[PDB]
Amino acid sequence: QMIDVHQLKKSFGSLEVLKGINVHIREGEVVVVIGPSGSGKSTFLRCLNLLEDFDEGEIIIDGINLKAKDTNLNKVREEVGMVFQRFNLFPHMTVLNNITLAPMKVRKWPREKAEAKAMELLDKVGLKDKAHAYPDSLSGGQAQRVAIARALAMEPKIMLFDEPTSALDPEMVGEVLSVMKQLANEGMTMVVVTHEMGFAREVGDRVLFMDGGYIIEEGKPEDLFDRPQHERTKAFLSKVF
Amino acid sequence: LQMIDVHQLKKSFGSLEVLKGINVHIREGEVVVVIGPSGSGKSTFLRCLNLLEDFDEGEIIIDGINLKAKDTNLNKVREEVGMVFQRFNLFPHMTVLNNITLAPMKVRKWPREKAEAKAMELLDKVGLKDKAHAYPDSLSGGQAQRVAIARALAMEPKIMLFDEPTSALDPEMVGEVLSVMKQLANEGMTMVVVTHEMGFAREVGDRVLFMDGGYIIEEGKPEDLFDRPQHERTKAFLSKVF
Ligand SMILES: Nc1ncnc2c1ncn2[C@@H]1O[C@H](COP(=O)(O)OP(=O)(O)O)[C@@H](O)[C@H]1O
Ligand SMILES: Nc1ncnc2c1ncn2[C@@H]1O[C@H](COP(=O)(O)OP(=O)(O)O)[C@@H](O)[C@H]1O
Ligand SMILES: [Mg+2]
Ligand SMILES: [Mg+2]
Repeated sequence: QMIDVHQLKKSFGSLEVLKGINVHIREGEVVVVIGPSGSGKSTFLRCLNLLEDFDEGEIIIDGINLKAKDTNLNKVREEVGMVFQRFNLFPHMTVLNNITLAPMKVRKWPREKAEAKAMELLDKVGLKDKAHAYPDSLSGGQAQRVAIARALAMEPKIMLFDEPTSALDPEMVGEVLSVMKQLANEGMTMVVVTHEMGFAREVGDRVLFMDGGYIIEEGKPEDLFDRPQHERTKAFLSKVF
Repeated sequence: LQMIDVHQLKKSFGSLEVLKGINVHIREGEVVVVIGPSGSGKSTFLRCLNLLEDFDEGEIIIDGINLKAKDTNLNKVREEVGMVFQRFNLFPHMTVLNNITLAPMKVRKWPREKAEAKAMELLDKVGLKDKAHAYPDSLSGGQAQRVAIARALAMEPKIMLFDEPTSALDPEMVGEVLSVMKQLANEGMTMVVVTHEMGFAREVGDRVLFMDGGYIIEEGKPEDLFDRPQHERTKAFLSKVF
């Protein structure tokens, strides 16, 4: 009941990007999403984060129905964090200020409280000493960890990841995946669009393969990667792994 | 008149002096390149000019306005001073087009129709009008940085600050960005550019400032400072990838 989607459809003009998506993710589940570009993976995530609107079907995030009147969108918005492939940081402010901005403005937390918690989070990602540094001095691996710390600072119940390490140098991937695994080990509800097989196998509860606007196949990590049942899945897997 | 005026500017982070007192005067139309080793205060200096950070001593005046003058007119400076960073220039949670129109609409009350109109032209100006409806996660470094520029220009600023806009790009994409900056320069835009791309400096730089440890060690026209450096430290820094 954490994330419930029924026959979701979305189009950009006369190009149908999502052609009827069905997904039901319960609290604590870690769902990995794979598939070629153009399959609507990001669009799907963007819909769950209220960053994009959808045409048909419906979405229910932890009870609250997104297209129902009443509701209150901004409440859902804040219990769902998101980490993108790139960016995620204000280059004009310190690491610390990047993390406390939303908790102060949206949760009206006094600066001292927000910072004490930011420091804690920064410490848990191994970067407490980067607190007063600006984003430019950080490496790709540190920057993405700060970006996760920032999304976590709002204390969300759902964490969305859109290829968080695909743009990183191989050496930087690990430090980022580790934080994600800890987040997984700690029971967070996660949806992760990634092509990092290792991560999927270790903490992924289920893998959904998206292609051409549909979820072509599902399964436990090793079942889908090693025993793909659909022809399209096998073809795509052999182009990546 | 003089666009940027900086009398013995000093900055300290606690008991650690970053800018040991520097003097700079940039007039309307000037392209000043700032080079120097890391940890010399190049970035701190830019953040001061862009009200992003506070300075201890000296004074600063951006187009008449004295940055720390009582009955403030400094948020009209913010709209006149545009800046592009090395990384993190765009919001990934929104489209290209929406990144560019966010400030004009918000800060200057521009009507959605108007804002998106000039935005499309700017995108065209950087060779990316078809990316108007794309998301940042799909662009290349070169493109992303050309869009970041278009974004800052959306506010029609008087001054453009660039903090190593290509230092994080693959050699292949460095060119398209410098080219967009080359263009801004030809059009008479007042610019302060921190870079290590000496070719750009030579071709577009009116003046070059060599910073080292919080001080401006050497100044002068590009060709003179590049070919015939007068100071040892300037020679030493320029010897790294000669
Ligand atoms: N605003 C838009 N207008 C038109 N087409 C769009 C728009 N946004 C995205 N698209 C296109 O629709 C499809 C969306 O794909 P996407 O959600 O990015 O899936 P993926 O994350 O697997 O690449 C792609 O073809 C994308 O380029
Ligand atoms: N918040 C801070 N506290 C202490 N030192 C800082 C802080 N921010 C920057 N510095 C230091 O100021 C010095 C100059 O930084 P900077 O302006 O970024 O130089 P460059 O831009 O030439 O690398 C460096 O030693 C940098 O680490
Ligand atoms: Mg995508
Ligand atoms: Mg710097």
